[PDB]
Amino acid sequence: NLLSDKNVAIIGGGPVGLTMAKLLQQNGIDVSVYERDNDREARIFGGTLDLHKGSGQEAMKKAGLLQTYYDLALPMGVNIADEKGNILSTKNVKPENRFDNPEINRNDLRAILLNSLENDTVIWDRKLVMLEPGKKKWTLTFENKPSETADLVIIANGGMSKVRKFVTDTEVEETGTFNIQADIHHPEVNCPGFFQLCNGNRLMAAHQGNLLFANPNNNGALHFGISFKTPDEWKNQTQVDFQNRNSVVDFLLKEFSDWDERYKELIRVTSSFVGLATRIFPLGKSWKSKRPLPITMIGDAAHLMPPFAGQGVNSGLMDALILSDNLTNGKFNSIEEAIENYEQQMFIYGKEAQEESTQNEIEMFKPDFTF
Ligand SMILES: Cc1cc2c(cc1C)N(C[C@H](O)[C@H](O)[C@H](O)COP(=O)(O)OP(=O)(O)OC[C@H]1O[C@@H](n3cnc4c(N)ncnc43)[C@H](O)[C@@H]1O)c1[nH]c(=O)[nH]c(=O)c1N2
Ligand SMILES: CN1CCN(CCCN2c3ccccc3Sc3ccc(Cl)cc32)CC1
Repeated sequence: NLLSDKNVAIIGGGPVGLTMAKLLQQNGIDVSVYERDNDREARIFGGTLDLHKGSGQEAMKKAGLLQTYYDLALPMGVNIADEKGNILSTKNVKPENRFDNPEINRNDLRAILLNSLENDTVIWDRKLVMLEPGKKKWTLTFENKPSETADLVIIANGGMSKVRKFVTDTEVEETGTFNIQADIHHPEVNCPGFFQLCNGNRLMAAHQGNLLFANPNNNGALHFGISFKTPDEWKNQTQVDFQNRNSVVDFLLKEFSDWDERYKELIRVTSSFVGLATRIFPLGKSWKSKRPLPITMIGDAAHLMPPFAGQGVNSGLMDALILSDNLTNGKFNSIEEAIENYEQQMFIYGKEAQEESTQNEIEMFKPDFTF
Protein backbone atom coordinates (compact mmCIF):
# COMPACT_ATOMS: atom_id res chain seq x y z
CA ASN A 1 0.00 0.00 0.00
CA LEU A 2 0.91 3.68 -0.42
CA LEU A 3 0.41 4.33 3.31
CA SER A 4 1.48 1.04 4.92
CA ASP A 5 3.91 1.83 7.77
CA LYS A 6 3.09 5.54 7.23
CA ASN A 7 0.77 7.93 9.03
CA VAL A 8 -1.43 10.81 7.89
CA ALA A 9 -2.01 14.12 9.67
CA ILE A 10 -5.22 15.99 8.87
CA ILE A 11 -5.11 19.64 9.93
CA GLY A 12 -8.55 20.70 11.10
CA GLY A 13 -11.55 18.77 12.37
CA GLY A 14 -14.29 20.47 10.39
CA PRO A 15 -16.86 18.38 8.52
CA VAL A 16 -14.40 17.95 5.64
CA GLY A 17 -11.39 16.96 7.77
CA LEU A 18 -13.43 14.59 9.95
CA THR A 19 -14.87 12.89 6.87
CA MET A 20 -11.39 12.59 5.35
CA ALA A 21 -10.26 10.91 8.58
CA LYS A 22 -13.14 8.44 8.57
CA LEU A 23 -12.64 7.39 4.95
CA LEU A 24 -8.92 6.81 5.51
CA GLN A 25 -9.31 5.15 8.90
CA GLN A 26 -11.85 2.61 7.67
CA ASN A 27 -9.25 1.39 5.14
CA GLY A 28 -6.73 0.68 7.90
CA ILE A 29 -4.77 3.93 7.64
CA ASP A 30 -2.98 5.43 10.63
CA VAL A 31 -4.51 8.94 10.66
CA SER A 32 -4.79 11.72 13.25
CA VAL A 33 -6.81 14.95 13.12
CA TYR A 34 -5.37 18.02 14.87
CA GLU A 35 -8.14 20.47 15.80
CA ARG A 36 -7.61 23.88 17.41
CA ASP A 37 -10.91 23.72 19.36
CA ASN A 38 -10.22 23.02 23.03
CA ASP A 39 -12.70 20.09 23.16
CA ARG A 40 -15.60 18.46 21.35
CA GLU A 41 -18.30 20.36 23.27
CA ALA A 42 -17.25 23.63 21.59
CA ARG A 43 -20.38 25.10 20.01
CA ILE A 44 -20.19 25.63 16.25
CA PHE A 45 -21.86 28.89 15.26
CA GLY A 46 -23.75 29.00 11.97
CA GLY A 47 -26.72 27.73 9.99
CA THR A 48 -27.39 24.16 8.97
CA LEU A 49 -25.69 22.09 6.24
CA ASP A 50 -27.42 20.06 3.54
CA LEU A 51 -25.60 17.17 1.86
CA HIS A 52 -26.26 16.50 -1.83
CA LYS A 53 -26.67 13.25 -3.72
CA GLY A 54 -23.53 12.45 -5.68
CA SER A 55 -21.26 14.48 -3.41
CA GLY A 56 -21.77 15.05 0.32
CA GLN A 57 -24.19 12.15 0.59
CA GLU A 58 -21.85 9.90 -1.40
CA ALA A 59 -19.10 10.53 1.13
CA MET A 60 -21.50 9.59 3.95
CA LYS A 61 -22.60 6.48 2.04
CA LYS A 62 -19.00 5.35 1.59
CA ALA A 63 -18.46 5.83 5.34
CA GLY A 64 -21.54 3.83 6.37
CA LEU A 65 -23.06 7.00 7.79
CA LEU A 66 -25.77 7.91 5.26
CA GLN A 67 -28.61 6.67 7.46
CA THR A 68 -27.06 8.35 10.51
CA TYR A 69 -27.19 11.65 8.60
CA TYR A 70 -30.79 11.10 7.47
CA ASP A 71 -31.93 10.34 11.04
CA LEU A 72 -30.60 13.69 12.32
CA ALA A 73 -31.38 15.80 9.26
CA LEU A 74 -34.58 17.65 8.43
CA PRO A 75 -36.03 18.31 4.98
CA MET A 76 -37.21 21.91 4.91
CA GLY A 77 -39.23 23.95 2.44
CA VAL A 78 -38.49 27.46 1.26
CA ASN A 79 -40.56 30.65 1.30
CA ILE A 80 -39.61 33.75 -0.64
CA ALA A 81 -41.01 36.90 0.97
CA ASP A 82 -40.79 40.59 0.08
CA GLU A 83 -39.73 43.38 2.47
CA LYS A 84 -43.39 43.94 3.49
CA GLY A 85 -43.76 40.35 4.66
CA ASN A 86 -45.81 39.18 1.69
CA ILE A 87 -45.15 35.53 0.86
CA LEU A 88 -44.26 35.54 -2.85
CA SER A 89 -43.48 31.80 -3.16
CA THR A 90 -43.93 28.69 -1.00
CA LYS A 91 -42.13 25.44 -1.91
CA ASN A 92 -42.58 22.63 0.59
CA VAL A 93 -40.58 19.41 0.34
CA LYS A 94 -42.44 16.76 -1.63
CA PRO A 95 -42.08 13.33 0.02
CA GLU A 96 -40.18 11.87 -2.97
CA ASN A 97 -37.51 14.60 -2.51
CA ARG A 98 -37.13 14.26 1.27
CA PHE A 99 -33.67 12.67 0.80
CA ASP A 100 -32.38 15.24 -1.73
CA ASN A 101 -30.70 17.58 0.79
CA PRO A 102 -32.21 17.60 4.29
CA GLU A 103 -30.70 20.15 6.68
CA ILE A 104 -28.52 19.02 9.59
CA ASN A 105 -27.18 21.02 12.52
CA ARG A 106 -23.39 21.47 12.38
CA ASN A 107 -22.82 20.14 15.89
CA ASP A 108 -24.94 17.08 15.03
CA LEU A 109 -22.84 16.46 11.90
CA ARG A 110 -19.60 16.81 13.88
CA ALA A 111 -20.95 14.33 16.45
CA ILE A 112 -21.83 11.80 13.72
CA LEU A 113 -18.31 11.99 12.32
CA LEU A 114 -16.55 11.90 15.71
CA ASN A 115 -18.66 8.96 16.88
CA SER A 116 -17.63 7.05 13.75
CA LEU A 117 -13.91 7.54 14.48
CA GLU A 118 -11.75 5.37 16.71
CA ASN A 119 -11.03 6.88 20.11
CA ASP A 120 -8.25 9.50 20.15
CA THR A 121 -8.29 10.03 16.39
CA VAL A 122 -8.87 13.76 16.92
CA ILE A 123 -6.28 15.55 19.09
CA TRP A 124 -8.03 18.60 20.54
CA ASP A 125 -6.41 21.93 21.47
CA ARG A 126 -3.89 21.54 18.62
CA LYS A 127 -3.52 24.76 16.61
CA LEU A 128 -0.98 24.06 13.87
CA VAL A 129 1.29 27.07 13.35
CA MET A 130 4.08 25.69 11.15
CA LEU A 131 5.12 22.79 8.92
CA GLU A 132 8.65 21.69 8.21
CA PRO A 133 9.58 18.96 5.68
CA GLY A 134 12.21 16.48 6.84
CA LYS A 135 14.03 13.73 4.98
CA LYS A 136 10.81 11.69 4.87
CA LYS A 137 8.39 13.10 7.47
CA TRP A 138 6.76 16.47 8.03
CA THR A 139 7.31 18.01 11.44
CA LEU A 140 4.15 19.71 12.70
CA THR A 141 4.53 22.62 15.12
CA PHE A 142 1.58 23.41 17.37
CA GLU A 143 0.92 26.37 19.63
CA ASN A 144 2.45 25.64 23.07
CA LYS A 145 2.11 21.85 22.54
CA PRO A 146 4.72 19.26 21.54
CA SER A 147 5.43 18.62 17.88
CA GLU A 148 4.24 15.68 15.80
CA THR A 149 5.37 14.00 12.56
CA ALA A 150 3.53 12.61 9.55
CA ASP A 151 4.34 11.12 6.14
CA LEU A 152 1.37 12.94 4.60
CA VAL A 153 -0.21 16.24 5.65
CA ILE A 154 -3.73 17.13 4.51
CA ILE A 155 -4.67 20.77 5.09
CA ALA A 156 -8.37 20.88 6.06
CA ASN A 157 -8.45 23.83 8.42
CA GLY A 158 -10.85 26.12 6.61
CA GLY A 159 -10.90 29.15 4.40
CA MET A 160 -8.55 31.33 6.45
CA SER A 161 -5.76 28.70 6.65
CA LYS A 162 -2.28 30.16 7.12
CA VAL A 163 -0.46 26.87 6.47
CA ARG A 164 -0.93 26.66 2.69
CA LYS A 165 2.38 27.99 1.33
CA PHE A 166 3.91 24.58 0.65
CA VAL A 167 0.96 24.02 -1.72
CA THR A 168 0.28 27.45 -3.26
CA ASP A 169 1.05 31.15 -2.95
CA THR A 170 -2.59 32.04 -3.70
CA GLU A 171 -4.11 34.42 -1.13
CA VAL A 172 -7.65 34.58 0.17
CA GLU A 173 -9.59 37.56 -1.24
CA GLU A 174 -12.56 39.62 -0.11
CA THR A 175 -15.33 39.58 -2.71
CA GLY A 176 -17.01 42.82 -1.61
CA THR A 177 -20.11 41.53 0.21
CA PHE A 178 -20.58 41.32 3.96
CA ASN A 179 -22.66 39.09 6.24
CA ILE A 180 -24.15 39.63 9.68
CA GLN A 181 -25.50 36.51 11.39
CA ALA A 182 -27.26 35.76 14.63
CA ASP A 183 -29.25 33.21 16.60
CA ILE A 184 -32.56 33.76 18.35
CA HIS A 185 -33.45 31.23 21.01
CA HIS A 186 -37.12 30.34 21.46
CA PRO A 187 -38.14 32.36 18.37
CA GLU A 188 -41.80 31.37 18.73
CA VAL A 189 -41.72 33.60 21.83
CA ASN A 190 -38.97 36.13 21.06
CA CYS A 191 -39.72 36.92 17.38
CA PRO A 192 -43.24 35.47 17.00
CA GLY A 193 -44.28 37.42 13.90
CA PHE A 194 -41.21 36.51 11.88
CA PHE A 195 -41.36 32.95 13.17
CA GLN A 196 -44.95 32.67 11.94
CA LEU A 197 -43.89 34.19 8.61
CA CYS A 198 -41.38 31.38 8.13
CA ASN A 199 -44.08 28.84 9.04
CA GLY A 200 -41.74 25.87 9.26
CA ASN A 201 -39.86 26.80 6.07
CA ARG A 202 -36.56 28.49 5.44
CA LEU A 203 -37.14 32.07 4.29
CA MET A 204 -35.33 34.37 1.87
CA ALA A 205 -36.06 38.00 1.02
CA ALA A 206 -34.28 40.70 -0.98
CA HIS A 207 -34.91 44.45 -1.20
CA GLN A 208 -32.62 47.25 -2.43
CA GLY A 209 -29.37 45.35 -2.06
CA ASN A 210 -30.06 43.84 1.36
CA LEU A 211 -30.62 40.09 1.55
CA LEU A 212 -32.11 38.20 4.49
CA PHE A 213 -31.90 34.43 4.96
CA ALA A 214 -33.43 32.58 7.90
CA ASN A 215 -33.85 29.04 9.20
CA PRO A 216 -36.61 29.07 11.85
CA ASN A 217 -35.55 25.74 13.40
CA ASN A 218 -31.86 24.89 13.70
CA ASN A 219 -32.33 22.47 16.63
CA GLY A 220 -34.89 24.81 18.18
CA ALA A 221 -33.06 28.09 17.51
CA LEU A 222 -33.73 30.47 14.64
CA HIS A 223 -30.65 31.33 12.59
CA PHE A 224 -30.63 34.29 10.25
CA GLY A 225 -28.22 36.20 8.04
CA ILE A 226 -28.30 39.70 6.53
CA SER A 227 -26.03 40.29 3.51
CA PHE A 228 -25.12 43.40 1.51
CA LYS A 229 -22.34 45.02 -0.46
CA THR A 230 -19.61 46.12 1.92
CA PRO A 231 -20.30 49.86 2.50
CA ASP A 232 -17.66 52.20 1.11
CA GLU A 233 -17.27 53.84 4.53
CA TRP A 234 -15.92 50.45 5.72
CA LYS A 235 -12.43 50.70 4.25
CA ASN A 236 -11.63 50.05 7.93
CA GLN A 237 -14.91 48.28 8.90
CA THR A 238 -15.71 51.53 10.72
CA GLN A 239 -18.92 52.54 12.52
CA VAL A 240 -20.05 48.98 13.35
CA ASP A 241 -18.44 47.37 16.38
CA PHE A 242 -19.83 43.86 16.48
CA GLN A 243 -19.07 43.65 20.21
CA ASN A 244 -21.68 46.41 20.76
CA ARG A 245 -25.18 45.18 19.96
CA ASN A 246 -26.53 48.76 20.04
CA SER A 247 -24.12 49.81 17.28
CA VAL A 248 -25.20 46.84 15.13
CA VAL A 249 -28.93 47.26 15.86
CA ASP A 250 -28.66 50.92 14.88
CA PHE A 251 -26.92 50.12 11.58
CA LEU A 252 -29.39 47.38 10.64
CA LEU A 253 -32.51 49.36 11.57
CA LYS A 254 -31.38 52.07 9.15
CA GLU A 255 -30.68 49.57 6.36
CA PHE A 256 -34.05 47.88 6.98
CA SER A 257 -36.04 51.09 7.54
CA ASP A 258 -38.70 50.24 4.96
CA TRP A 259 -39.01 46.56 5.93
CA ASP A 260 -42.01 45.16 7.77
CA GLU A 261 -41.87 45.31 11.59
CA ARG A 262 -41.66 41.51 11.76
CA TYR A 263 -38.16 41.81 10.29
CA LYS A 264 -37.31 44.83 12.46
CA GLU A 265 -38.34 42.91 15.59
CA LEU A 266 -35.82 40.25 14.57
CA ILE A 267 -33.04 42.85 14.63
CA ARG A 268 -34.34 44.42 17.87
CA VAL A 269 -34.39 41.21 19.97
CA THR A 270 -31.08 39.67 18.86
CA SER A 271 -28.71 39.47 21.80
CA SER A 272 -25.47 39.40 19.78
CA PHE A 273 -24.40 39.56 16.12
CA VAL A 274 -21.45 38.10 14.19
CA GLY A 275 -20.05 40.02 11.24
CA LEU A 276 -18.11 38.28 8.45
CA ALA A 277 -16.68 39.55 5.16
CA THR A 278 -17.36 37.25 2.23
CA ARG A 279 -14.14 35.71 0.94
CA ILE A 280 -12.95 33.45 -1.85
CA PHE A 281 -9.78 31.37 -2.22
CA PRO A 282 -9.65 31.54 -6.01
CA LEU A 283 -8.78 28.45 -8.04
CA GLY A 284 -6.76 29.60 -11.04
CA LYS A 285 -3.36 28.41 -12.21
CA SER A 286 -2.17 25.04 -10.96
CA TRP A 287 -0.78 24.70 -7.46
CA LYS A 288 2.94 24.20 -6.84
CA SER A 289 4.45 21.07 -8.34
CA LYS A 290 7.35 19.01 -6.95
CA ARG A 291 6.60 19.76 -3.30
CA PRO A 292 9.30 18.66 -0.81
CA LEU A 293 7.04 16.01 0.81
CA PRO A 294 3.47 14.90 0.04
CA ILE A 295 0.89 17.51 1.00
CA THR A 296 -2.48 18.74 -0.28
CA MET A 297 -5.59 20.69 0.78
CA ILE A 298 -9.31 19.88 0.88
CA GLY A 299 -12.52 21.73 1.67
CA ASP A 300 -12.55 25.49 2.22
CA ALA A 301 -8.77 25.44 2.64
CA ALA A 302 -8.69 24.43 -1.06
CA HIS A 303 -11.58 26.42 -2.58
CA LEU A 304 -13.42 28.69 -0.14
CA MET A 305 -16.14 30.51 -2.09
CA PRO A 306 -19.22 32.66 -1.39
CA PRO A 307 -22.11 30.66 0.12
CA PHE A 308 -25.25 32.36 -1.29
CA ALA A 309 -26.17 29.76 -3.97
CA GLY A 310 -25.51 26.69 -1.81
CA GLN A 311 -21.93 25.95 -2.78
CA GLY A 312 -19.70 25.02 0.12
CA VAL A 313 -19.37 21.81 2.09
CA ASN A 314 -20.41 19.38 -0.65
CA SER A 315 -17.41 20.11 -2.86
CA GLY A 316 -15.21 19.64 0.21
CA LEU A 317 -16.81 16.28 0.97
CA MET A 318 -16.18 15.39 -2.68
CA ASP A 319 -12.50 16.21 -2.10
CA ALA A 320 -12.35 13.78 0.82
CA LEU A 321 -14.08 11.04 -1.15
CA ILE A 322 -11.80 11.37 -4.19
CA LEU A 323 -8.57 11.83 -2.25
CA SER A 324 -9.23 8.97 0.17
CA ASP A 325 -10.08 6.64 -2.71
CA ASN A 326 -6.90 7.59 -4.58
CA LEU A 327 -4.81 6.99 -1.44
CA THR A 328 -6.31 3.52 -0.89
CA ASN A 329 -7.38 1.95 -4.20
CA GLY A 330 -3.81 0.83 -5.00
CA LYS A 331 -3.82 2.21 -8.57
CA PHE A 332 -1.22 4.92 -7.99
CA ASN A 333 2.56 4.45 -7.80
CA SER A 334 3.13 7.16 -5.21
CA ILE A 335 1.33 9.38 -2.76
CA GLU A 336 2.27 12.35 -4.95
CA GLU A 337 0.49 10.86 -7.96
CA ALA A 338 -2.63 10.02 -5.95
CA ILE A 339 -2.60 13.67 -4.77
CA GLU A 340 -2.06 15.01 -8.30
CA ASN A 341 -5.05 13.04 -9.57
CA TYR A 342 -7.25 14.42 -6.77
CA GLU A 343 -6.14 18.01 -7.37
CA GLN A 344 -6.70 17.72 -11.13
CA GLN A 345 -10.32 16.62 -10.63
CA MET A 346 -10.97 19.18 -7.90
CA PHE A 347 -9.79 22.05 -10.07
CA ILE A 348 -12.53 21.16 -12.59
CA TYR A 349 -15.61 20.95 -10.34
CA GLY A 350 -14.07 23.46 -7.91
CA LYS A 351 -13.63 26.10 -10.62
CA GLU A 352 -17.16 25.47 -11.87
CA ALA A 353 -18.56 25.82 -8.37
CA GLN A 354 -16.55 29.01 -7.85
CA GLU A 355 -17.66 30.52 -11.16
CA GLU A 356 -21.30 29.80 -10.33
CA SER A 357 -21.00 31.13 -6.77
CA THR A 358 -19.26 34.29 -8.00
CA GLN A 359 -21.78 34.87 -10.80
CA ASN A 360 -24.64 34.23 -8.40
CA GLU A 361 -23.12 36.73 -5.96
CA ILE A 362 -22.94 39.41 -8.67
CA GLU A 363 -26.60 38.83 -9.54
CA MET A 364 -28.08 38.64 -6.04
CA PHE A 365 -26.63 42.00 -4.98
CA LYS A 366 -27.67 44.10 -7.94
CA PRO A 367 -29.91 46.82 -6.42
CA ASP A 368 -33.03 45.56 -8.23
CA PHE A 369 -32.57 41.83 -7.57
CA THR A 370 -35.55 39.63 -6.74
CA PHE A 371 -35.55 35.88 -6.12
C1 LIG B 1 -22.64 32.37 6.28
C2 LIG B 1 -22.28 31.06 5.64
C3 LIG B 1 -23.28 30.19 5.25
C4 LIG B 1 -23.00 28.97 4.65
C5 LIG B 1 -21.66 28.61 4.44
C6 LIG B 1 -20.66 29.47 4.82
C7 LIG B 1 -20.94 30.70 5.42
C8 LIG B 1 -19.81 31.61 5.83
N1 LIG B 1 -21.33 27.39 3.82
C9 LIG B 1 -19.94 26.98 3.61
C10 LIG B 1 -19.55 25.76 4.48
O1 LIG B 1 -20.05 25.82 5.78
C11 LIG B 1 -18.06 25.43 4.38
O2 LIG B 1 -17.86 24.99 3.06
C12 LIG B 1 -17.60 24.32 5.34
O3 LIG B 1 -17.64 24.71 6.70
C13 LIG B 1 -16.20 23.86 4.91
O4 LIG B 1 -15.79 22.94 5.89
P1 LIG B 1 -14.19 22.66 6.12
O5 LIG B 1 -14.16 21.45 7.00
O6 LIG B 1 -13.40 22.71 4.85
O7 LIG B 1 -13.78 23.99 6.96
P2 LIG B 1 -14.37 24.52 8.38
O8 LIG B 1 -14.01 25.96 8.43
O9 LIG B 1 -15.78 24.09 8.60
O10 LIG B 1 -13.38 23.61 9.33
C14 LIG B 1 -12.06 24.04 9.61
C15 LIG B 1 -11.66 23.41 10.94
O11 LIG B 1 -10.27 23.62 11.21
C16 LIG B 1 -10.06 24.13 12.50
N2 LIG B 1 -8.81 24.87 12.47
C17 LIG B 1 -8.60 26.14 11.95
N3 LIG B 1 -7.35 26.52 12.01
C18 LIG B 1 -6.67 25.47 12.59
C19 LIG B 1 -5.32 25.25 12.93
N4 LIG B 1 -4.36 26.15 12.74
N5 LIG B 1 -4.98 24.07 13.47
C20 LIG B 1 -5.93 23.16 13.69
N6 LIG B 1 -7.22 23.26 13.42
C21 LIG B 1 -7.56 24.43 12.87
C22 LIG B 1 -11.34 24.91 12.80
O12 LIG B 1 -11.48 25.05 14.17
C23 LIG B 1 -12.42 24.03 12.12
O13 LIG B 1 -12.88 23.00 12.96
C24 LIG B 1 -22.39 26.58 3.47
N7 LIG B 1 -22.11 25.39 2.87
C25 LIG B 1 -23.01 24.48 2.45
O14 LIG B 1 -22.64 23.45 1.93
N8 LIG B 1 -24.31 24.86 2.68
C26 LIG B 1 -24.73 26.05 3.28
O15 LIG B 1 -25.90 26.30 3.44
C27 LIG B 1 -23.68 26.93 3.68
N9 LIG B 1 -24.02 28.13 4.28
C1 LIG C 1 -30.08 24.40 0.85
N1 LIG C 1 -29.16 25.34 1.01
C2 LIG C 1 -29.50 26.16 2.00
C3 LIG C 1 -28.93 27.58 2.02
N2 LIG C 1 -28.03 27.88 1.13
C4 LIG C 1 -27.92 29.22 1.06
C5 LIG C 1 -26.96 29.67 2.26
C6 LIG C 1 -27.21 31.18 2.57
N3 LIG C 1 -27.03 31.43 4.00
C7 LIG C 1 -26.36 32.76 4.42
C8 LIG C 1 -25.80 33.54 3.43
C9 LIG C 1 -25.19 34.78 3.78
C10 LIG C 1 -25.14 35.22 5.10
C11 LIG C 1 -25.68 34.46 6.09
C12 LIG C 1 -26.26 33.28 5.71
S1 LIG C 1 -26.89 32.44 7.07
C13 LIG C 1 -28.20 31.51 6.34
C14 LIG C 1 -29.19 31.27 7.23
C15 LIG C 1 -30.29 30.59 6.90
C16 LIG C 1 -30.28 30.18 5.57
CL1 LIG C 1 -31.68 29.27 4.97
C17 LIG C 1 -29.29 30.41 4.60
C18 LIG C 1 -28.15 31.13 5.00
C19 LIG C 1 -28.37 27.36 -0.04
C20 LIG C 1 -28.94 25.96 -0.12
